[PDB]
Amino acid sequence: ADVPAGVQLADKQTLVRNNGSEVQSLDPHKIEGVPESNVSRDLFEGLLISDVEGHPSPGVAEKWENKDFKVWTFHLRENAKWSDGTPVTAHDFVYSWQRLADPNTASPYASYLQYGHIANIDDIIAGKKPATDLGVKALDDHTFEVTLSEPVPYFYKLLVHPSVSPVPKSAVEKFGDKWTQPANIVTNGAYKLKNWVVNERIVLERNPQYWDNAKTVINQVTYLPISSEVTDVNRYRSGEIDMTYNNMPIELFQKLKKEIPNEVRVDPYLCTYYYEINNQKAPFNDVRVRTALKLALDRDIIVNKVKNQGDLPAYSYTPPYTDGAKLVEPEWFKWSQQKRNEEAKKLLAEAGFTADKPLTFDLLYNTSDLHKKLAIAVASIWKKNLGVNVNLENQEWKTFLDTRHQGTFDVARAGWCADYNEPTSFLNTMLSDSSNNTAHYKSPAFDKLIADTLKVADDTQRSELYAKAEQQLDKDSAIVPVYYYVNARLVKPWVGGYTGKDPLDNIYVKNLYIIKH
Repeated sequence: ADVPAGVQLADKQTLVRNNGSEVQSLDPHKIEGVPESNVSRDLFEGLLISDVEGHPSPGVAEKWENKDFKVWTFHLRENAKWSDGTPVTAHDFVYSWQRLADPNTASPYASYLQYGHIANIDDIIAGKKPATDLGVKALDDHTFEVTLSEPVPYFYKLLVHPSVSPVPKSAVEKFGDKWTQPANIVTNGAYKLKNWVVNERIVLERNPQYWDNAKTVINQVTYLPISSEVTDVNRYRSGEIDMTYNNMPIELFQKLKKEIPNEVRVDPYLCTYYYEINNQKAPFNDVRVRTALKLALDRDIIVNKVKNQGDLPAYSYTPPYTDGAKLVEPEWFKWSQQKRNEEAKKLLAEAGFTADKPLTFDLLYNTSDLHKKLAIAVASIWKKNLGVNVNLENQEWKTFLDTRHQGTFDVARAGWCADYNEPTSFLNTMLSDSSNNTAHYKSPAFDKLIADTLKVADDTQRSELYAKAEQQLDKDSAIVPVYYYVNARLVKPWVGGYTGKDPLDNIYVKNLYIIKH
């Protein structure tokens, strides 16, 4: 943290953050979500990290170079260490990226290495080559070299993500699935794990071996797993929580802005809220059905009437304010809802649906006041505007993600937040073979459009291809876009360091501090 001149620091430097749900895991190769990543940035540090405004900055690597954007050389700081005092080396990174690529690890982010185009990754994912053939190598203990199969000018931006963080081989091999328990875990970020009570709390304590430990201010941070946004707000206003999770309740939000305006932070956020359709499950494998659901959803009602929290109605997957996004707003989005409704009814009727045999399906959402209220409104809207019946189903976060990866659903509430600020951070999740493709969408045309983005060496041609890929996704109605999120959360007046300037919301508790109060 960089404490400004003159602020008096509180005597006790402790923080309580709500984290939206119980994490899937603490192993960087097994996680995918926002909650997971929130805890991961305090424990495990990759080559680069985001600074307080979100800029890619030095992490374990203090400096780096590239040769033609294809061979990237990272110089690791000599004093980077694990919480047990042992040095963090380029060998740790070699092992770790290999473990991420290995199909036996089954990471939901195995495709992060395809997004960066690390040499030989496709064959390793497919089992044709061993993970030791990955295009990474330690040139010495402090030098990690990555070789890509084609020029990727934005490659370094990917490197702040948890999946490319190092993991301690010796703990992994000796303890297996229990390497992340407090007694066994070894970490290289600003914090260490102290306590992990599933469905109660995660407590982290400062890691004195961290290279930048002298600038860390908060000594202990607790992450809670509360999925009720109303409950989060209640425990924040009672004094227990210092920062809520950034999912806000319909029951209380309006109230809060008027009651505690200085505590309500609302900033830009590169995430999109949508209904994920299982494209491989009939009858959702029919474009007419998908398109009907997309058009009959009334975004003005949902976004402005039912939620009304500063979110903008969405017509794309990639948020239009992503760096490099120059998207074409489709004609259906500018139409009146009435015209959208008649087109939806017509497509459904063409699909073979009648009043005697109506379209009936499940709407899955992870436990949340926000998601339940929005799914009840959407179910109503689809009933009224299109005559479809929906059965809502709630699941806890970890189960919900597994369900989506297994494809055991019809339609699911969903949100994707960028991992790096560039349109492929969204678009690469819709590639036929992406490990993050829970839409189960497979379009050879879409795949080709994205393949071609790195076959040009101009940002205008790249941007035009991203727009074409979004139009391809829209014409196929892979998803139902709902709104672009804003990052809204409550932050006590005494929590310093939270700028809200990073649109990826990659907070590090080592950057915050408690002001005397």
